[PDB]
Amino acid sequence: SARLLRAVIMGAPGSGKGTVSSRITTHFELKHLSSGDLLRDNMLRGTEIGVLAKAFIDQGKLIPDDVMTRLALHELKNLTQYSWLLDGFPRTLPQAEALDRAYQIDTVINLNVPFEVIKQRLTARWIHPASGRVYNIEFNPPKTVGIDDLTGEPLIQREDDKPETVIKRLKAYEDQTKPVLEYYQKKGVLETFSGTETNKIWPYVYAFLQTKVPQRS
Ligand SMILES: Nc1nc2c(ncn2[C@@H]2O[C@H](COP(=O)(O)OP(=O)(O)OP(=O)(O)OP(=O)(O)OP(=O)(O)OC[C@H]3O[C@@H](n4cnc5c(N)ncnc54)[C@H](O)[C@@H]3O)[C@@H](O)[C@H]2O)c(=O)[nH]1
Ligand SMILES: [Mg+2]
Repeated sequence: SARLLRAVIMGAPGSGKGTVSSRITTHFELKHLSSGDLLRDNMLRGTEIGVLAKAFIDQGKLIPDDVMTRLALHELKNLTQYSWLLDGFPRTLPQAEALDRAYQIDTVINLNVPFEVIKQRLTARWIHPASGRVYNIEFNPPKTVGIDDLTGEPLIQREDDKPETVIKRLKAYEDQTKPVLEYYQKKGVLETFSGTETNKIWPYVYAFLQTKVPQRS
């Protein structure tokens, strides 16, 4: 690939962005950058950013743009040499306009999944905090319940996956992030995939990406 790919994946919370991203990075030559993993890492490390982020995350509110754009642009500049997949940034118009001043996004993958469906999924979500690996009791279950397959350490549930917080996160997405979908639609780069199951969507995402980025061994 002479030109490195710059891809974004977007969708309402629980639509499967991180799940699809793990499949993409498994099959395609690109690096996955997750804002949420990055924020949850900053909370473990106790950074300035990590401390102030906790209050927003735990209430289902978007972290201020100034903080998030600086964090994301800084991380991206470490990845000039790779094709990358941005997962969870941008979430607002200022975040999307800033990203554009730095990079030319090739393609924005939009997962359109029912709110009722997604609401139920986040109820059953479990994660391994150190690695960020994601599990569900129905769809991607561990071999033992509540225990990561490898470290054997407790898998946990995000504090933001409580039903009251899920409602708040969905409304924030509707109010602040959907305008970003329209921004990328008018720029000619939005590719939307609708479904209720990741496994019914993945074939189309897979075929679509074959047309944009090399495959991985
Ligand atoms: N039954 C079934 N299950 C399936 C299926 N497919 C997948 N699943 C399962 O469904 C569950 C959800 O799948 P997932 O892949 O992990 O979902 P996802 O779409 O990535 O959801 P989230 O992580 O919740 O995205 P979201 O936008 O809320 O979070 P995040 O970036 O973490 O942001 C979190 C907070 O951090 C801050 N934040 C994060 N980014 C910010 C930004 N750019 N600006 C400002 N703030 C930002 C904000 O406060 C935000 O609320 C998993 O258990 C998975 O196993 C299926 O087909 N069937
Ligand atoms: Mg995620």
